[PDB]
Amino acid sequence: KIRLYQFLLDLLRSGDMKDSIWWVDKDKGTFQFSSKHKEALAHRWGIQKGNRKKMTYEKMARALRNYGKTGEVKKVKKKLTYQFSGEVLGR
DNA sequence: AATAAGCGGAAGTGGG
DNA sequence: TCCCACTTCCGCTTA
Ligand code: NA
Ligand code: NA
Repeated sequence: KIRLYQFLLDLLRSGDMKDSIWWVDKDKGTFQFSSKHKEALAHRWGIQKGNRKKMTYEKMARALRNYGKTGEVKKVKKKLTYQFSGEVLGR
């Protein structure tokens, strides 16, 4: 099954949830979630994964924080903003 | 207070 | 056995 960072990168490339997520600086790999429309994107992640419970942004962001140590995604000190690593972007 | 983003320890689930 | 890659739950902090 697809990994969360790849799910997000695929959405950003396809543009299918443009009102929920967007690039801030695609060259740097920085992206930002919609304050009002992030939950619809979280819901789609959980359904794609076939999880038992409804997915929420809180739980999705709990998973995102676990990438901080390995580096695929880092939190940026801006509201709802994160950054993919160069390695993730290159693939 | 009400709302919201952010945090992470701990334990549970999946598929190796 | 025991790690993967999250998921779920809970309590806390800051604005
Ligand atoms: Na967040
Ligand atoms: Na929030």
